[PDB]
Amino acid sequence: STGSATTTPIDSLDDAYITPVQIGTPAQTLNLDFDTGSSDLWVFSSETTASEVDGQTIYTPSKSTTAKLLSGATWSISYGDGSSSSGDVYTDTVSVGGLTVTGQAVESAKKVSSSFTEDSTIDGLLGLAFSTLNTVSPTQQKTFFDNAKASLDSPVFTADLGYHAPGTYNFGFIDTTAYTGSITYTAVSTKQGFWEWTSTGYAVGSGTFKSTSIDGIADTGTTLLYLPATVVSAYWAQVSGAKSSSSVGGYVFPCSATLPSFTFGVGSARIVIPGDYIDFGPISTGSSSCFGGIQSSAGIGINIFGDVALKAAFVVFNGATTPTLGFASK
Repeated sequence: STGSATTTPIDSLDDAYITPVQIGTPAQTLNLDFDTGSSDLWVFSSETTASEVDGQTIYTPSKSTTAKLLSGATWSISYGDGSSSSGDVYTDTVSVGGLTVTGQAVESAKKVSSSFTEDSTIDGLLGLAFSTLNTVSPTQQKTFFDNAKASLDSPVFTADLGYHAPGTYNFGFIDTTAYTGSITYTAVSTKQGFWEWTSTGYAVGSGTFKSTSIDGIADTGTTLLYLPATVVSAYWAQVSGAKSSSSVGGYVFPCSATLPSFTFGVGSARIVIPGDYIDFGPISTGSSSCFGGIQSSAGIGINIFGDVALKAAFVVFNGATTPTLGFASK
């Protein structure tokens, strides 16, 4: 079996991408944020504190003939940005782009933090990291991808994110029309539950490539690119007037500047991020200070190849017994 679904940016800055997902019988369609940095599938629902729902589409298990309460199971999750949610658990049928899993754990939110309430375009998250990070207790649950693996033609999914435009998540096959050149595969470590890999170096603009190992994670759920302070300082040093701002919490630059590209290494291959991808616009409406798309990971503890990096490539998440990550230009 295979599945294929279109993913669409939620706003003009590509702050996140939503993908339609069918839950229950008859189908209830919710727009979920596919997140390779977590492993919970959770949704706004009829059980969510009404105070904390502001325009989201909610899942109503009582209207699904295939929904079943997973008795005694609870979940609770906090993300790197300090947001959080918790609730109870149903199993139900879940389909993504024609690919159907029966008995998928659907985590129903009773409480959500303010960030989620404020974002009216995101009805929940679909986690695609490794199932060891799933927060359901006392019985840990498997991700959608792990449940689908048996039935997939090939145990892979691919992320083809667009720059200010729709893209595609595919399950079970590699679309050889979607990329140019060859795919470079690199080893993954599962020790922390993430799609963790080692980049082989970087270059700023047309400068010379610096060979140095950068351990990081491929995270579709994180907007920006977070790298070590040395690398990030080297990038912003090339932008006239760019500075790190404590009040804003990161590097900002004059909106009048043109940004250099950023290259990262995958084995012997090179992925180039166009400078325009790094512009996240004015810090406030009408400001001449713009927010940068490359930021320091020093306050985080892990380097994150988020959407800014991943949208520049065709990315293969290979969940074979020895997992690997593949990158190709497009």
